[PDB]
Amino acid sequence: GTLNQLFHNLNEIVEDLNKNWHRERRTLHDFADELHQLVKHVHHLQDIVNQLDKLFRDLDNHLQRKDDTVHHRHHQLNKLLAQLDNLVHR
Amino acid sequence: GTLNQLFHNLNEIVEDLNKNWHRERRTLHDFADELHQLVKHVHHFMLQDIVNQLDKLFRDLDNHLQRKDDTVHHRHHQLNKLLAQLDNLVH
Repeated sequence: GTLNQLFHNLNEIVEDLNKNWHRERRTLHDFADELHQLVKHVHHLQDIVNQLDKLFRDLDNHLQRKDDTVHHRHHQLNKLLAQLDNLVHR
Repeated sequence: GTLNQLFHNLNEIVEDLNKNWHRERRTLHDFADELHQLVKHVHHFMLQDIVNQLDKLFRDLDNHLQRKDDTVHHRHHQLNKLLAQLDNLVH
């Protein structure tokens, strides 16, 4: 029974982790895209336009790097769940 | 046993989650500081559509980071309890 309760709980937490990243990724991409707009609205003030670019690039870097980190943790978490699943239904 | 390796593996995953939450928090807070930097300078210099847009972005970012701290707190606590239960069951 306990093992099943661990599987169930962890299963929810894993799902919650992946849904929150789906959400955050969207939120930060829109954020990125609005910086990107702003760069064009400016260019259409030399310190400023350059700062917007940098920020756009920082955030892009972060999203790419987090995406890779999330991919890797999700895979490890799914393998763990599989093992748990097998153990409870054994 | 294989529950002991389950525990070991989940421990490292949660440790890496915690470590990446701290780094993520620092990166985006530094980003917010830089964005704030930009807003006030643009607002000094000042057509005005650009100010409103930047100021909106800053408030959206700040909102996000507050919510993120809350969600992380809850998630961290969920994972600690589960690990404890796992740890106990391994003994």
